[PDB]
This record gives sequence, structure tokens and C-alpha cells, in this order.
Amino acid sequence: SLVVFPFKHEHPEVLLHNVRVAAAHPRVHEVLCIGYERDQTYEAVERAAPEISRATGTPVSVRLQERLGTLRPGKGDGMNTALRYFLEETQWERIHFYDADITSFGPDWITKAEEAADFGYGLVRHYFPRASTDAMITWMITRTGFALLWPHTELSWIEQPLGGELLMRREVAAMLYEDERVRRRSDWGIDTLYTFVTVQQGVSIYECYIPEGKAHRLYGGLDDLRTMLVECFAAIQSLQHEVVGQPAIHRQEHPHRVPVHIAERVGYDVEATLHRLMQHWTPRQVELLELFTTPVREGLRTCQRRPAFNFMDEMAWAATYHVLLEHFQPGDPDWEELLFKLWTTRVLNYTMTVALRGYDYAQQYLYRMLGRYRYQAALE
Amino acid sequence: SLVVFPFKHEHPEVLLHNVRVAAAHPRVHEVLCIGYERDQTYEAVERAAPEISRATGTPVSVRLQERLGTLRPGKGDGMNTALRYFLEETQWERIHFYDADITSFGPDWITKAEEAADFGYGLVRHYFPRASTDAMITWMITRTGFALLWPHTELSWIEQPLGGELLMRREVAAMLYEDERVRRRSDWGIDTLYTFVTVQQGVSIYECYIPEGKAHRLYGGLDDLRTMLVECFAAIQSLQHEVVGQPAIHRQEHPHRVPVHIAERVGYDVEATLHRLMQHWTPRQVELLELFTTPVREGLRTCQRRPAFNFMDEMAWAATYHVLLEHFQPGDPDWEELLFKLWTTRVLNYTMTVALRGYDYAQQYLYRMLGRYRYQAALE
Amino acid sequence: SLVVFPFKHEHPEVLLHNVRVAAAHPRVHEVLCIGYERDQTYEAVERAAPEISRATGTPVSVRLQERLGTLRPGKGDGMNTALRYFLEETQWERIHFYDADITSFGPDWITKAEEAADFGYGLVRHYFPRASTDAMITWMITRTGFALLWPHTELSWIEQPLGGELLMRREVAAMLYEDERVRRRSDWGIDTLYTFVTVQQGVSIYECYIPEGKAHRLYGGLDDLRTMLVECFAAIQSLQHEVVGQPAIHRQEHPHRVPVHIAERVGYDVEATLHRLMQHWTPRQVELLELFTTPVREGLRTCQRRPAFNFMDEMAWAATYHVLLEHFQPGDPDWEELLFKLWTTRVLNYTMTVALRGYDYAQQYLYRMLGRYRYQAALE
Amino acid sequence: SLVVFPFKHEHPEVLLHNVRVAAAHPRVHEVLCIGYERDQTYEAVERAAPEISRATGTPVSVRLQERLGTLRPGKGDGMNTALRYFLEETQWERIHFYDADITSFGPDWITKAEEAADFGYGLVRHYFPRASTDAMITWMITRTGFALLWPHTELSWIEQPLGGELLMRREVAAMLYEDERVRRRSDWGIDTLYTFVTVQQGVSIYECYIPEGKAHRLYGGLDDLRTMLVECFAAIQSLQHEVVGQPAIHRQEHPHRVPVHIAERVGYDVEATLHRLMQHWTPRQVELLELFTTPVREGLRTCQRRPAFNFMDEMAWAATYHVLLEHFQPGDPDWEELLFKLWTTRVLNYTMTVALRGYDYAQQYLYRMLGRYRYQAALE
Ligand SMILES: [Cl-]
Ligand SMILES: [Cl-]
Ligand SMILES: [Cl-]
Ligand SMILES: [Cl-]
Ligand SMILES: [Mn+2]
Ligand SMILES: [Mn+2]
Ligand SMILES: [Mn+2]
Ligand SMILES: [Mn+2]
Repeated sequence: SLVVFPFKHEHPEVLLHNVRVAAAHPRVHEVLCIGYERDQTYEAVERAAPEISRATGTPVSVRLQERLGTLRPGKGDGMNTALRYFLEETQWERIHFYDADITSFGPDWITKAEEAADFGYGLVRHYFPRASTDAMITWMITRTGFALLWPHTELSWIEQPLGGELLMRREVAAMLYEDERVRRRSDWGIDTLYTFVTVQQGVSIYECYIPEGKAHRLYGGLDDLRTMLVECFAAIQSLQHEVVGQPAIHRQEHPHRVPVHIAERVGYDVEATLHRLMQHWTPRQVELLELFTTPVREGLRTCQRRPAFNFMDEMAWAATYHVLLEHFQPGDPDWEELLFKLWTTRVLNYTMTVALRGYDYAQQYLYRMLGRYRYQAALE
Repeated sequence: SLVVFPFKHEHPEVLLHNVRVAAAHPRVHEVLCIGYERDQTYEAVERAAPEISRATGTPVSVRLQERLGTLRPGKGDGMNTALRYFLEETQWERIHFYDADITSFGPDWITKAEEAADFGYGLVRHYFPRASTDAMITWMITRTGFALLWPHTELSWIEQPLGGELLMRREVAAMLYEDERVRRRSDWGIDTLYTFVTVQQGVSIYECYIPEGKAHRLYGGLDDLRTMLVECFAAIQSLQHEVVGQPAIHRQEHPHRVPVHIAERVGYDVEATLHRLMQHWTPRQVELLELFTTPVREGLRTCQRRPAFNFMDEMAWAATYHVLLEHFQPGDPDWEELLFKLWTTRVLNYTMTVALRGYDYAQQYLYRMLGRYRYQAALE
Repeated sequence: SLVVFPFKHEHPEVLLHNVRVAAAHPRVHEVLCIGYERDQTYEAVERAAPEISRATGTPVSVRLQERLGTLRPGKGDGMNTALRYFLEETQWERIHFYDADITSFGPDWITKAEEAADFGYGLVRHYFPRASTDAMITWMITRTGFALLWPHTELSWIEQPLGGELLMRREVAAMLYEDERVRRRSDWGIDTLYTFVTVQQGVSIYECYIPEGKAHRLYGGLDDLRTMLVECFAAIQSLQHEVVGQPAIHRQEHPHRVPVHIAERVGYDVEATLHRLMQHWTPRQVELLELFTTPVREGLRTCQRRPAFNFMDEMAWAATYHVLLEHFQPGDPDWEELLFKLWTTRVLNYTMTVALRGYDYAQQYLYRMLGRYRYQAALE
Repeated sequence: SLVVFPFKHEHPEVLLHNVRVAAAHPRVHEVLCIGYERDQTYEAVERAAPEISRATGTPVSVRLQERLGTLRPGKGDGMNTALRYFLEETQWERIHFYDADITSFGPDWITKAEEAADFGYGLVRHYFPRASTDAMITWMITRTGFALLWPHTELSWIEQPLGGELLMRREVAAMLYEDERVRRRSDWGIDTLYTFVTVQQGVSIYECYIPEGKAHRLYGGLDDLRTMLVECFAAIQSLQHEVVGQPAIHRQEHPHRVPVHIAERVGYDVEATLHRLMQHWTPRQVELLELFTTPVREGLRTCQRRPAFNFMDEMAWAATYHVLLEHFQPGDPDWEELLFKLWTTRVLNYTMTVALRGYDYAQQYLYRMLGRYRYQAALE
């Protein structure tokens, strides 16, 4: 197998430790790191690589990403360059991807994926325990979108549709590389696209549970997720007219109880988030709210003077999601700020009325949210 | 819809309460009770029925089961009688079954099933939280069997393959009642057969989670499960050469955290169970053990003098299961007793080495068990 | 024993149920309800009493509170009137108090307190499981005060020093009724005084765990807690030069795991709380902040424009507490509102950075909080 | 401070690690290891001392225990030799003891004990989270005894009265070493004796919570606790007529949630334990049962043929405890075997009816058990 680590700016020791782990693994025949640019990290890996490959007997290489997509040059270009490398320059049967900022990586992850793949699956997705306020794009954006647009499919049931840790066999990789919808998603939307297209093509999927979790880079206020947010949404919007006549085999490793240290952390800075909700207003944003239901429109307007979020419950969010699907303009700064404020209030609402009731309550709640979304969507 | 309660010997007030709940439900058009014989319970329901249907506007009736199968006349004959009544004597589009001895039934259960059916599913199964020592036939016999025999199918993933609580749509009922394999399963094997063939014909299945659990009749020593145990095993064994098939298609409501009162109970009497392990021995049973691996043969023999069960771990059990599949003679008193003792030691082993480590630990274990069994099966 | 229910405004059926429960108890010889005014509730009880007292054989009566203290006529006058009645007009050996608004009251509570009293203890205090956002005056005012001022004593170790549910023996009641420090506490400060002086007097104390919790009247925003906040702080402040001897007998029934329904609730409405933090400002309050450390002064100032609360950790709170003890003027509207805003940020800081982390986490944290406060006070 | 490690037979690397941790600690001035005999361990430590005593600047020495007591030469003689060395040959103000076989020791333990000492306490006891089937002597013998014989005292409230981990100040050590009751307890009984007399003399006690637990040597069947069992019982019996007539001050650090890895282990081998129950019978033992209540007499007699333990609930156990206190003969092999079997059935009972219900349930139970024992004792 080929193992890939896409990296942008990361601590060299962190990624070098992972590369080391993969190279040492009996089933890994090559490690590739795909860089955004020739930085500190790049230089480090390149210097370490020859040594590592000699030590482990398995070749390690670094490359810059190629520009293959048409949106912002980001993670997509990174991953798809790896798909190209894999398909056009190696003979390997399987490719793994793992995010480079992972600090809890172990041979573990590789073994479990390889063993599922031996069982027959086309795509193996790793998924992890999560803190109740983690994964707010995954839930409020990706899984929500999937539930609302494709209720009868397996899409909304994928646990971590955004997750960078996965194993594809060669023909699944070939299919994804050759698809032009995926190819052009050069930005953060890449994972959404891999997820959507493998499901739509009926690839059989296994979700692998990694118990010790995914310990990686942590967030301040919500707005260091802002690009990713707009991009992940734009990805769902771009797919909204797709049909998914059937269907994919899909099994999930049964999850263990969350580790305590993972359940007991806050995924973001509340005070800062509340503050930011009052900032970067624009007469045009105010005007754009004329497109939304009254509670949401009054709701968000209040945010110019003081934080408001009680209004953004489940039902308001679904209403908001439809208006966004239909009017949101990718790349318009006002639409992007508006989507950001809107998602913010959904996350604050959820944090204060649900997450604050406990880990378990908040999981019951998210699952039951998707179900309600699916039911509602199936009804029209 | 038609709602059916199969009853053998139960407290009239318990069943009458359930009937009342069903009849009151806005989506129920008929309630049917299927009795084993004309006993106390039967008489109670028959007297109450005319009154209840007048009170609720939906017809309620009682009938004896018909002899439709060829094994012991038991629950199968009751449920298949209901299928016949449903298909040949009503116009209804959906049939529910619920065990009569349920004391936590509410409109709840009916609504949830009817809603999933509206979504599109062909079979909706109710499943419940469980005490770590509950459902030992489900786990050690039914799900084990499905994992060992059909690893690439959805069979071993069904949560409660013995569950009496389900909704079928008319065409699914028609298909089952027509199937001779199922029709003949007059005994406890019926539920196994419903589970097996619906999966094998690619019916689409939703598992509904009932959070407040299923509070019903409780067990003393393991041996008041003994007929059920031999009959449920016989059912797996009778299907052992089937193939399969289609995919199809299977989704589970996400389970909530187990209620405390359900996690904090012991599902059987350990002392009695150890005692019973030493009883009903037979020279022929001692002989029949010659057919089993050494640790098991030596293990079970010790049980004539004192209780032994540490030998019966996962791998020993799987080995045992294969010898049983291939040599167990349904209806042979020595084979039945032996299966009983064998299974007892497995339950005891699980109780002392797994269940005693906690509710969570014991669930991780059982799920992981089925996975190991599936991996091992797919290896040959 | 005498059982007393102090009431101000409550639902008659709620209180009447409680009175009925007490009157039926084999150990209860008299039930007394102490009212604030002759309202609806009062009239209800007085009509119902003669019956009850006939139905159960134990006398039930209602009286208005007397004016005995010198602060706001509130709960203190209510409870001390009971003490006077108990001592001067009855021969009973033991008095219980229970809040009238309790909806989870049962013979239970009485039995457990009477049995501890039999063991010998002078005072028996009932304590309950709590939601992580409950009891923010208990924690951030009373237990905090106790730790910071009397670190070597048993004070900060009482679980629920504001608790209205307790049993005293006659001599304890006589001691309290005779103390003018307690007598004058006519307002909400009464429970703090009962707690303080029985500890100061080396009364032996037993804390009795009520597992089903105390289900009573719930709160909106934090600010319907305002009068109780300022009067509970005033109480601590009034005691600040007291010296407390050396630790008596104090024993606590071991707490069970919190019930899920109690752990899973939010104890207040976060939006309204953030809003209220920006209201009722005054140029004098702004000036008064010149008395506080820089972080807290700048922190609270920001609240005129947007909610700010991250500055208010543990140590800032302690610092602020010290400034309050020394400068807070009871009865001054600006000091009162200032105290209110200050507490509010302790509570918000704590909800966002600690409660959000889990029920367990937030309890570890509060206990470790008192310990850090004790250590710090001990240090000078 | 002097830190002492008593050792009999242990792995050098385990003990040597702990020695290293103590010596490195800024508050430790001398480390002493007290050995049973000049074995492997002894030789290892003696070789290493020197080296350690020298990379830390704090002297480390080993000695053989002296024969100071009059029972079996065991732990008592070791601990008391340490006391003697401490008092007669050093100037240090405080002595710690830690078990040698601990594998989770860290500077931690010493710091916490030293800081409590600094706060004033005369004895600091470390206590740890436990598996539900751990500590069966502590609960069913020591704490039970304390609760039945001294209900009004602090004795049964000490969390780990057998714990080897504690800090005494010089005067408390002096007092204990001077006490002939403790001096003669040369065997396992020593810890019971330190616990009893420090409480009896009104030494003020702090219990220190060590969250990471005490990882040490594990048990097979219950019978490798057999000498310890009889000696610990003998200890309580020898003290049965003592009077306890003052307050100790007694405070317990609030415990954190049990770590999962500690909650999820089985503390013994059930199958072996059941087998052992049927062994080493004797006509005299059968006779001696004549002294016990009928359920217990008939119950234990069944154990000659098959394991029986349902009879040994709480109340049977208390009854049995009283018969033992009054008739058990230390050093009589039949009384010793009988006590062992009796206690085994108690442990089995608690295991199957209680521990199997969950970690929390089992703790609620043990605490409530002492409660009931205390109430019952206080009633006569
Ligand atoms: Cl996310
Ligand atoms: Cl079962
Ligand atoms: Cl409070
Ligand atoms: Cl022990
Ligand atoms: Mn990341
Ligand atoms: Mn049943
Ligand atoms: Mn109240
Ligand atoms: Mn040990």
C-alpha cells in the first residue's frame, strides 16, 4: 500500500513521527507526503526521508501538490495530486490517507484499514470519538445537508463524512480521480466530494473505529473555521441536483464508550465567538437577510447589538439551510460572512441548549436531529 | 394496520393493557390476539374485547393458533396463524407483532414503527437496551451462528434477531407466509426464520430503538431457556447450507445510553446455574463429548464433579459451534442436554470473565466477538 | 417530632401533598406551616388542616410568621417563628424543616433524618444531587466564603450550607433561637446562619443523602436569584471577623451516582443572562470598579458593550470576593447590582470553561476549587 | 522525611524504581527498605542503594526486619522495625510507608501526603479507586467489624483501613511504637492495628485521594488471601472489647470518578474459588458449624457437594460475624479453614448478586451495607 500525508504548515516532528510509523508497517510499500509549498516542514521531511527509507526498507518521498482543480488551491489539489501519483506512477493496489497533524497515530490505524480492505470493502473510513462541541461543520453542515437532500441514501449515515483518514482500493481511487466533479474541488471541499461520489457510485464502505481518538490541531473562536465552513457548504450546494439511485453497502465498527479526556474538552472559545458575531457587519448582509424566515431575520439582526442565538433551533436551521442552498453565492464576501454568522448562531444555540446537558444527551440529540431532517425531507 | 399479540400463559391485566393501548392508537385498524389454548388469559380477553372495540372504535378479537408447521406446536404456529389471518381475511397494508408479556408498551412503539414504514422500509424491527447477562441465546447462538455462517451479509448485524416486536408490510408478510421453511417453524425458531429469510430476500430493514426498554417475564436458572435454546439452535442448523444473496439494505436507529435500572440487573441465578451444570448426566453424553476438541471435552467432563467454565472462551465456543452444527441431532435428549450444558459453560465464562468487568466492557466485547467470528469465517 | 414547612407563594396542591406525607409518618407528632402572608396557599392549608389532622391523628396548623429579626422580613422570620413555636409551645424533642415547594418529598426523607438523629447527631442536613449549573450561590458565595475565611474548619465542607431541609434536636434549636446573630437574620441569610453557628458551636452534624433529588421551583435568567444573592453575601460578610474553633463531628452519607434526569438539565437561560449583564449600569457602578483588580475592572467594563466573562476565573473571583467583603455596602443599589454582575460573570465563566466539560469534570472542579481557596487562605 | 518500603519477595526493578522516585523527591531525606529475609530482592537493593543514594544526595539503606512482635513474623515486624529505626536512629519529623510492589508510584503521592501533613494532620492515609471485586477483606472483614463494634466512631468511615500507604508524624509514630497492642502485631494484622489505635487516641487523620490508583500484585483464587484473612480477622477479634471514646478529626479528599481501566477488571478467579469451596473439609469443621444460624449451617454444608452462596447475604454475614468474634480460635486449622469458607461464600454472594450489577451499584451497596451494620449495632 501507499500511505499519503497531505501537509500545509505543520510541526516537522509531528509529521516525521507519523511517516516513521507508516514506513515501519509491514504492509506499507511507499510513503508519500504531499506539500502545499516548499516551507520549513517540506525541507525537514525531504532531509529526513532518505534516512527513513534506508532504516525501514520502504521508500519515502515528498512532493508539492499540482494545481488540478479550479477553486482555491488547497487540500483537494493535495489529495488529487496524490491520487495522480498513486495511479500513474505506482503499481500499488491500495492507497491510505492520514492528516499530517495527527498526534495519536499508530500501526493500529493502518492494520485495521488493511484488514477491512482484505474483507472486501472498496473504501475504509476511520472515525473517532468526539467532544460534544467538536465537528460542528460535520454535523450542522455536511450531515445536515446529506440528510435534507438525500434522506433515502446512506450519505447522512456516514459518521465523519469530512474525515481525512481513509483507505481506497485502486479502482475506487481511479474512479474518483477520473471524476471531474471531484477533480475540480481543489479546496476544503475535497472530503465531501470523495464521500459523496463513492456513495453515489455504490462503493462498498466500512467505517473503522479508532478508540484512542484523533488528537490534532485545536481551534480558538469559530472563525478559524470560516474558510472551511464556506467551502464545505459550497460543496454540498454544488451537489444539490444530484440523484442517488441506489445504492451502497455500508457497515460501521461498533463504537466504544468515549474516552474521558476526549469527552471532557470544550471545542471552542465561547466569549470570542459571541464577540465575533457582532463584527464585520455590512449594509448588504442586513439586506440579504430579507431572504430568510422572520425569526432568523430578526434573530441575526439583534447580533449587531448583542449576541442572539436562542432562535436558531433545529427547525430554523433547516429553514435557513434551504434558503442558503438556493441563494448563497460562493465567493461573495457578504454571503460568506452571512453564512458564517448564521452557522455561528446554530452552534451557539446547540452549545447552550444541548451540549450543556451532557455528552450523552448531546449525542442522542445530534442523531435524532438527522433523523428528523430525513423524515421531513422524505415527506415532500 | 393490524396489531397482533401472541400469548401462551400470561396475566390478563398485562395483555389487556397492551390491547387497550394498540386499539386506542390512531393508526391501528384491528387488534388480534393469538392464543396457544383456551385458558384463563383467553377467556379474559374474549370477555373484554367487545367492550374495548366499542370504546375505541377499532375491532379486537381472539383466536386459537392453527397447526401450520411440523415441529413442536409453539410460537411459530401462533405468529403464522396471524400472518394467514392478516393475508387472507383482512385488507390491511401493515401488520405489527408485540409480545404479550411486555409491561412497558406505549403508543410510542406503534408510532415509531409506522413512521419508518412510511419512510419506505419493508420490515421495521424494535430493539431494546439490555443487561449484560440478558439475551444469551441472541448473542451466543443466533448472532454467533449468523456471524460464523454468513459473514458477508447483514445477518449478524441485526441487533435482536430473536425479537418479537416488529412491523411488516403486506408484501413482506406474504412472502414469509408463502415460504415453506418459515411456515414449518411452528416452535421458538420462528423469529430466527423471519430474520433469516427477510434478509435473504433483500427486504429493506430499519431497526427502531425503544429507549425505555422491554420489561417482560424474568428468568431463574438458565434452564428455563432450555427448549428455546435447542429450538433456536436447530433453526440456525437447518439453514446452515443456505446461500445469500442479494444485498439488501439495513439501517439502525442510534441507541441512547442504557437506562440505569436496565443496566443494573442480573439476568439469571448463578448458583442454580452452577448446580444444574452437574445434573442430568448420562453415559451417552460423556461419550458424545469425544466429538469435541480436548479442552472442551475435558472441560465439560469436570462438570460431573464440580462446575468448570474457564475453558469455554470465544475460540473454544466457535470450535464447539462447528461440531454442534455438524453433529447435533434435534430431538435427541442427550444432544439437547449436551447443547444445554455446553452453552451454559459459555454463558458462565462470559459472565465471570467479561460481564463482571462492567456494562460497557461487556458490550465492547460482544460486538468485537461477532467481528472476530466474521473475520475468521471469511478467512476460509 | 415537629415538621415545619415555611411557605411564601406556592401551589396549594404541592404543599398540601407534603403536609399529608408528614402527617402520615409514624414519627411525626405535629405539622406546622409557616406563612409569609394570608394568601391563596394560606387559606387552602387552613381549610384542609382540620381534616388531615383527623385523618392521620396528628395535629396540623398554619400561622403567619412573626417579625423577629431586623433585616428584610423574609424566610428567616419564617423559620425562627417556627423555632419559637417549637421551643415555647410544644414539648417535642426534634424539629424538621422542609421547603414547601418540594415535589419529590416522601416518607423517606423523614425516616432517614430520624434515624441519624437516633444515632446521636445534633443536626441532620439533607443533601441532593445537582445539575452542574445548579447551586451557583452555594458554590460561588457560601462554600467559597467559608473556604476563604475559615479554611481550617468544617464550614466549607458542609455540602449544602443553604439547604432548607434539616432536622435539629431541641437543644440545637434552643441554641439557635437564643443567638441574636441568628435571630436578626430575618431574610434569606437564615440558612447561612444556621449552618455557621451550629458549626461554630461544635454541634455534631450528619449529612443525609437524598437520592431522588429535590425537585422544586426552577429559575429563568440568573436575576430572579438577585435578592437571595445579595442577602447570602451580606450574611457571610457579617460573619467575617468571627473565629471558629476546631472541628467537631461531621459525617456525610456517601452520595450515589447522580440521576440522569437531574444531571441532564440546564439550571438557567444563557442568552438572557448575557443580555442582563449589559443592563442597569450607572455611572457610580463604573466608578466603584476602580476598587477591583485590573482584569476584573476592565472585564466588567466591557460588559457595557458586549458580554465578557473569560477574565473571571477562580483566582480573579477570589480577589473580587476579598474586595467585596471589605467594600460592599448592603442595601446600596449600586453595590447590589455590581455584586450581581460580578457573580454573573463567575457563573458564565464557569458554565463555558467548566460545566461544558461534563458533569464529572465540573464536580471535580468545584471541589478542587474550595481546596485551592482553603490552601490560599491558609497561606496567610 | 523518611520514606519506608517494606518488602518480602518482589521484583527488584519495581521496588528499585520506587526507591529512585522517593530519593529524588525534594522533601525526602532518607529512604529505608525493610526486608523479610536476605533474598534476591535484598541483594539487588543493597547493590543499588549506594548508587542511588548518590545520584540523589539522599541516603538509601536496606535492613532485615527485627523480631519485635509475638505472632507470625510478617509485615508487622517489618513496619515496626521501621518505626524503631525512625524513632531511635534518625531525627526526621515524618515517616511515610508505601508498599514495595506498587507500579504506579510517582512524586505525586509523597507531595500530597507532605502537604496535608503541613496543614496540621497527625496521620495522612492514601486511598485509591477500586474494582468492585477488590478489597474483599477490607470491606467484609475490617470495615464490617468496625461498623459492628464501633458504630459511633470514625473507624468504619476510614476508606482503606488496611492500606499500606501513609504518612505519620514523629509523635504519632512514637505513640504507636510504644503501644504493646501494636508492637506484638508482627503479622498481617499490623495495618488494622495502626488504623485502630490512631483513631482510638484521637489522632487527626486526612485521607488523600490518589487518582491513578494503586497498581500492584494480582490474585488468582481467593485462597491466596487466606493467611491475610485469618490474621486480619484475628486482629479485629483481639480488639473487640476496646472502648473508643473521642473524636479524631477526620477529613477525606473528595474522590474522582474511577478510571475505566480500574473499574473494568475482575479481582479474582470465580471458577477456582468455587472449586476451593468444596475442598479441605474435615469432620470437625462440619461439627463446628453447629455454632451458626441454620441458613448458614445448611448453606455451608451444601458446599461439600456443590457450591452454595445465595444464603450469605448481609444479615447472614453479620450473624456469622458475631458467632466468629465469639468462637473463632486463632491458630486452630479447622477454625481457620472455616472462616475462609464462610468468607468465600460472602464474597461469592456479593459477587453474583451485587458486583454483577455494575461498578456504581456495587459501591452504593457497600456503603449502604456499613450504614445498615452501624444502625443495627447502635440499636443494642
Ligand atoms: Cl468538522
Ligand atoms: Cl435471548
Ligand atoms: Cl443556591
Ligand atoms: Cl483487602
Ligand atoms: Mn486537523
Ligand atoms: Mn418474554
Ligand atoms: Mn425552592
Ligand atoms: Mn500488594
